[PDB]
Amino acid sequence: LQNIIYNPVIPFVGTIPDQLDPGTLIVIRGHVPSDADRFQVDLQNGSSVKPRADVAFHFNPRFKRAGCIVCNTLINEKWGREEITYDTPFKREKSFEIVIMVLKDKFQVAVNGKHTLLYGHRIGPEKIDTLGIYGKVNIHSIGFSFS
Ligand SMILES: [Cl-]
Ligand code: NA
Repeated sequence: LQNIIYNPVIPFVGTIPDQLDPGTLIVIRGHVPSDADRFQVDLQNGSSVKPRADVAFHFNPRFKRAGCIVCNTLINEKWGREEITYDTPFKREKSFEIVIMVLKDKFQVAVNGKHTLLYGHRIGPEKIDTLGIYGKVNIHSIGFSFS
């Protein structure tokens, strides 16, 4: 992998060092603490907080009850229609690997080597230049494979 970041402080906000062209991978390895409620991986158009940077792809594992993953997009500080996946591989106290693959029409995400979900583009992926990781999660490494 390319442009690897080790043991970042959370919240992490970093510039993605090349374009997210089809076939590009974002690989995030970490673990979920025992008290986690949720965490998220946000692919953003910049890092502004005011107005808040648009979020092309919000990938949001939630741990209450049986758990799920919520995905959405934030445009001009308004969330769109949530996409929910109930078949969640994440668990408190367990390590994980997330691989986000950028495709022409969508993202595809695999967790722990297994296909997890698709998310159709709502913002042009060319507008994504920033990776945010927030919430109750421990990140070991972030790396990229650019196409
Ligand atoms: Cl948020
Ligand atoms: Na945020």
